[PDB]
Amino acid sequence: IVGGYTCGANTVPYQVSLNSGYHFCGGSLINSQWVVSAAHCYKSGIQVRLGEDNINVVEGNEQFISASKSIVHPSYNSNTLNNDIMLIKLKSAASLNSRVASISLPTSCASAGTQCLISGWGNTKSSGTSYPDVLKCLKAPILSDSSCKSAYPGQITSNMFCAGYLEGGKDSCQGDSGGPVVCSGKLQGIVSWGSGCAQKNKPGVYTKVCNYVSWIKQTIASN
Ligand SMILES: [Ca+2]
Repeated sequence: IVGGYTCGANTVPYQVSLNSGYHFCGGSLINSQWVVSAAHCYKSGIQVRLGEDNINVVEGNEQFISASKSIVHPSYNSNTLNNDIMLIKLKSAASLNSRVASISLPTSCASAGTQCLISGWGNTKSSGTSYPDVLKCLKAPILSDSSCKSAYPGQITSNMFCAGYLEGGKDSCQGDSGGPVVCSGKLQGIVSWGSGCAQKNKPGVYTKVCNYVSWIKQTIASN
């Protein structure tokens, strides 16, 4: 996250870290046994880390649970990033409380102008690299589809939205991928892609979760 603030320990209780020996992506806990992330975060051998603030220090609220199954969306296209969404089933159910909690799926899509919370452990610089150990947060609005398509001609599908600031300076970045965009207490987006981070006229692009609720519910019900 570039241009954000330190969230505070366990203030984003649905935020997960995906770990394969090191943090490589975020995700969101949607019930006691399932995490949603980006398809471009797929790899084998994922451990899901819940209850994290500092990802390099054991602070006492962590739960580390291995993945038993990963399901990339059937229509994911790695070249265009269309349908950039993946479900991960945990080997055992997480223990839910105030510091580890699920986030609700949306019943309707959010409109442009809605303010959302984006969070992650990704790079905090737009030029150069500095990775934080504690969770960073950013409040950002959903942008109109016309502004999003004007920023990224020929690249925005109906399964994507832009959020952030056309003036630059505040954005998600490398290592935030797969993490949550939460608006009015519902998961509306997944950190997906962008051209660089926090550049002028290049806001972040996010997977539009409301288009996937039927697929998520049907998949969880049968796996
Ligand atoms: Ca920790």
